[PDB]
Amino acid sequence: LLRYCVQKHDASRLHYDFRLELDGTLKSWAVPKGPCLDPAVKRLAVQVEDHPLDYADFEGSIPQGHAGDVIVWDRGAWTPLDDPREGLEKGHLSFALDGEKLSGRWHLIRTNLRGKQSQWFLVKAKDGEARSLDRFDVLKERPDSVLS
Ligand SMILES: [Mn+2]
Ligand SMILES: [Y+3]
Ligand SMILES: [Y+3]
Repeated sequence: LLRYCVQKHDASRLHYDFRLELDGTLKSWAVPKGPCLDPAVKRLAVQVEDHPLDYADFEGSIPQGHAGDVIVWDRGAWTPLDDPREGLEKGHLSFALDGEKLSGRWHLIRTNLRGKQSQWFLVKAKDGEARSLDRFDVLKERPDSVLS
């Protein structure tokens, strides 16, 4: 019921935008190296600006001098296993994803370091959907848009 989406943003530096609907907006993290199904791998996820729910369906171009083009790399629904509001606040989200590419449980983990609160890490939870990185790299295996 709660919408999630991952956008592949080919800007100056390639990266993935990981979005989770909550309270009528999309909580968004910029994940430079993209999500990983390997529970042993920790991917940087820099918290960024909230985006409107309809942006989840956006494919196109962020104008030059402002930044490349964007596709919806994955989409579906997400479910928090623990209170999401208190989760973002305390700096830890335990949640499940139900989409095209990413599925199973995940963790968003924020650093405790003062002056670095935008620094999180996206880690795959050990479950049936977990896949070793050297056997299955979801970025390589499923590289294209789910809308076009
Ligand atoms: Mn971006
Ligand atoms: Y509180
Ligand atoms: Y399918």
